[PDB]
Amino acid sequence: DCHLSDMLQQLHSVNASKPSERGLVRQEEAEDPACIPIFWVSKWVDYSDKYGLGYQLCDNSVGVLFNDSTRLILYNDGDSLQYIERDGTESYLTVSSHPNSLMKKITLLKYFRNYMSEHLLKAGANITRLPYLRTWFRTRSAIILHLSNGSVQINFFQDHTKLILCPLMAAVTYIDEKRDFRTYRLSLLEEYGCCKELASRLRYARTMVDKLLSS
Ligand SMILES: BrCc1cccc(I)c1
Repeated sequence: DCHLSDMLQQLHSVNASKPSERGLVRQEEAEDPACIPIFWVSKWVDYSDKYGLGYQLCDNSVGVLFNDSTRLILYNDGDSLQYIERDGTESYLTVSSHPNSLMKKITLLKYFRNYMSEHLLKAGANITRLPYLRTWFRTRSAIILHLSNGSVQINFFQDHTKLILCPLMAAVTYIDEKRDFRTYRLSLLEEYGCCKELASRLRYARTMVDKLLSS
């Protein structure tokens, strides 16, 4: 299930602790720079009506999850392609070899790429195995992006705040409206507590994860 069940248990545990009602709250003590993620989605474009969901990762790789449930990834060299078939099977190719098979999907990818480069800003830009987008969906309040490495990223439209959950290290990275970035160990938030804002979004995340699991 790509670590979602493990993520749900982590989120329930911290939310069950009611971290915003400790009294003596010390969020900073829950920080850990060893849990900082390597990968997250830095840009995205939703054209699901026609083609699919295009996105850029923080390494500047680009990808598309097409509506036929296939996925094409362009590495940051601008030429190397990874193609993920419906059945999970993966193959590697190049743009320069001009393959008849994927010419249309490559062309589409470049259109996504060009849009993001011209019109979108890169999230997480202020800081330092390539996963692909397994699935995504959006609510009125956010878009939920589940990567093949188990990470779940949640972008809230209203305030441009973001969550990146990593179940492997039982950690959450929180990006606030000031574009400020902090990574926390979930078990420690349980102990030292946190602000109402972070707590509310972890509750929202629990629910979004259940949705992913319900599909
Ligand atoms: Br039909 C041009 C096109 C195709 C895919 C994505 C985008 I943004 C634009």
